[PDB]
Amino acid sequence: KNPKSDKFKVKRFHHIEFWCGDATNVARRFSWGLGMRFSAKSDLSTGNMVHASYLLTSGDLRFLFTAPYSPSLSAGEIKPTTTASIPSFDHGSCRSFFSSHGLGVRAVAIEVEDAESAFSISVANGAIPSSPPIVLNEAVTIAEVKLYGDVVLRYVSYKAEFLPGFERVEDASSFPLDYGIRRLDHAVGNVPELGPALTYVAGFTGFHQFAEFESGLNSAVLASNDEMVLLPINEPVHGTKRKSQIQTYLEHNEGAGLQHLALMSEDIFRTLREMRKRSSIGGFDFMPSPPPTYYQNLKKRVGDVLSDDQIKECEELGILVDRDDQGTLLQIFTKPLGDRPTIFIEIIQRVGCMMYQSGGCGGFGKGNFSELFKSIEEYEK
Amino acid sequence: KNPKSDKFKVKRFHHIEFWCGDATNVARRFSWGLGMRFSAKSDLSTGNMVHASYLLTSGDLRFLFTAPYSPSLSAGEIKPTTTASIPSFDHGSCRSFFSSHGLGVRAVAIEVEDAESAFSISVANGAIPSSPPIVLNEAVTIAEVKLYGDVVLRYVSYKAEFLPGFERVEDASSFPLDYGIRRLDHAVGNVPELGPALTYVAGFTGFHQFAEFESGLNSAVLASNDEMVLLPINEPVHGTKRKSQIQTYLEHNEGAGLQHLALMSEDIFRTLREMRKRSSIGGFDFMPSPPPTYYQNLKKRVGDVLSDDQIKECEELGILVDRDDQGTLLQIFTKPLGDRPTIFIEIIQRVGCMMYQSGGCGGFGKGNFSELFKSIEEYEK
Ligand SMILES: Cc1c(C(=O)c2c[nH]n(C)c2=O)ccc2nnn(Cc3ccc(F)cc3)c(=O)c12
Ligand SMILES: Cc1c(C(=O)c2c[nH]n(C)c2=O)ccc2nnn(Cc3ccc(F)cc3)c(=O)c12
Ligand SMILES: [Co+2]
Ligand SMILES: [Co+2]
Repeated sequence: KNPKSDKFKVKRFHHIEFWCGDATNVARRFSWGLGMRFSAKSDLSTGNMVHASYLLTSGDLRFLFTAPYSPSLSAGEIKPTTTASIPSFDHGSCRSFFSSHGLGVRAVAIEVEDAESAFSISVANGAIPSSPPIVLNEAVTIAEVKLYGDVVLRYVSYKAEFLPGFERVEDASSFPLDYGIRRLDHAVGNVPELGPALTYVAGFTGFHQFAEFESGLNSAVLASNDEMVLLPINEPVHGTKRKSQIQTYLEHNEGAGLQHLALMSEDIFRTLREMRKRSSIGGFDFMPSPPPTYYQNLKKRVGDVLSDDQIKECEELGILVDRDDQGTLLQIFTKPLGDRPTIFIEIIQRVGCMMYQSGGCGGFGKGNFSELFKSIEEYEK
Repeated sequence: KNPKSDKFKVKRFHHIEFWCGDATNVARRFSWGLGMRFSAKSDLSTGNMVHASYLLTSGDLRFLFTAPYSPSLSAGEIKPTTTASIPSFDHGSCRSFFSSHGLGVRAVAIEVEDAESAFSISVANGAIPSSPPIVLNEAVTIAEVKLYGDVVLRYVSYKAEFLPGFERVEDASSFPLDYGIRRLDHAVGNVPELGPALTYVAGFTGFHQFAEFESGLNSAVLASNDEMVLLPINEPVHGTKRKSQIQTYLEHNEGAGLQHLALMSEDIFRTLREMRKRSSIGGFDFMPSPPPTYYQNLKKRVGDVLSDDQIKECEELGILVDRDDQGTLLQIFTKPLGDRPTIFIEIIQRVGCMMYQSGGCGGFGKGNFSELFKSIEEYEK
């Protein structure tokens, strides 16, 4: 059931912004590890005395990395005279965010028809304002409301490349890496209490609950009208024998925040081959692979969807598989992206639900919790 | 003239420690960009609830990257019960350092015969204490005094791998990169006033002035008895037509600090080929190359030391050349390592002064300032 209750017109995920202490080093690491090209910048060389911001792209996926300069460089400015390209930026907020959470996502940005309208309707419907709508060079409007913890939902709308004041990166400095990643599929938050989090976010967006089918979590997924903006939220389950990874997140993150970003690949086998080649030379590590029992049991569950060789290719790469009543999902998870056991990345590819592919085809892999347990115990004996 | 006036026995540069906001991403970027292997760690997985520290090595060169965890993880500890592997570490100091300076060097560490003695004699001779001597697992002693700005000189001495509490990194996670870098040759500080800086440091070390031969700087080099520990210091020259890069450093760094690290290569041609291959895929960029006039003028200055082909190989790679009365120096400079125009890296190789090679053979390239100016103007007309 999809009531299509969005309170304003939502298009697609637009970008994810990481708040960093040094944007250069994080961006260069992510670029190599994920095969994303350097495509725009806003920094000292473009007249920005406030923050350094570097944009990586792969397909439609946009990762923005931002860090503050010394406030002394801009101590003469006021908001009307600012050289910041992102007017919501604040030195104190950024430093407090990074010192509290370490490296993580500050903004989940979605493109909307009208960011001022989206902001107004949101706040009229309970959203906590974070940064009021601001029109950039009479061309782009940006506005921010609180999502959870210190994460904001950012609304971007265009009259009519990234943002005004960003410069396209010279192609000598821009190497065309590409491991097959194409867009953001979903962005997942961890909170202490799922109920109030859902009530708040669904309250100001009109996003609806996306229908699903002792693992440490309860979860629910909020979705836009065409279910292409997908925002799952987790809460921990306490008392379990094994400590909830959601609770570990909250402890090491100092509270709520973004847990993982799921990046859609047009060829998950190529993506994972390329990423795994680079794991030990500056890229990303992957969680320990499932035992071969898991892949033996894959014939009985998706043998009509994947060939024996395609299943073999999953086993070499550690890929996980789950299935809905409508589609099949291939997924795998990185180890945490930084020092803390907090944010990680999921790579996914969806098979089915062709109409274009409908959003969320195959679900989010909730069955792989059960299946991982079974396979692990099976392998032991 | 070398009076050999060291006030305590100094051996070699031991390591350089960067204070980071996320140690993982900086270390992975540096590892790929410089061809340094991951060789030890101290972090949550080793019982350290205080800081994440990752060690990269290439030959004898040791780069340490450290970042704080949430203070809540260790809020029950006291210094007698600390899980930190570096007892001088302080959350507040680290966060204040990184927010003030961005990514940069916190500690220049030298190995000495007796770190407690080195600390005591230093402080008796004007050194400002930073962290008192502490014996780690009855095997290693560490002590710190202020060097300049928020940079410390760290004394390490061994009774008898890195430090106690660090674990050797599993070889699956440890890819044996190597682009030819072998040791730290010198570490250079920028200060507002050279005179008082030199008087202070030479005062508590007994290090002597290493003899040299409108560029923005005055400088002088302090050296240990065998001149293998080399600590140049710069001050800006004001009023010039072109703004002093030393003054730009001080402004963007919020005061004094480490300007560059010079890393000796056993094969600078291989190092620069390997580093330049990776510049646009996660590694380091290099300063713009000299005009071909510079390389035309190289025959007249070092034609007895480098063949025509070896000079051609310098031109392809942008390498600079200078000469002493005793040796020849090959050098090149990276662009800044992070967001701010502050710290950078120099790659060097020295030819001559064989006895082992004596420290500082060939000087530090001060003549390349003059020669760059001449060559640039020559190329124009
Ligand atoms: C993250 C994830 C998803 C996922 O992406 C979503 C689930 N619900 N929604 C809305 C999602 O987007 C699906 C299946 C999974 N199966 N096993 N594991 C292993 C594991 C690693 C560390 C730890 F501490 C505990 C367990 C996963 O992490 C896992
Ligand atoms: C850093 C350096 C050294 C060096 O390493 C040392 C000099 N004295 N001592 C003790 C050293 O260790 C030697 C020769 C050089 N020749 N040209 N340039 C170009 C330049 C880049 C940016 C800017 F803003 C201004 C000018 C250098 O940077 C350069
Ligand atoms: Co997911
Ligand atoms: Co130098």
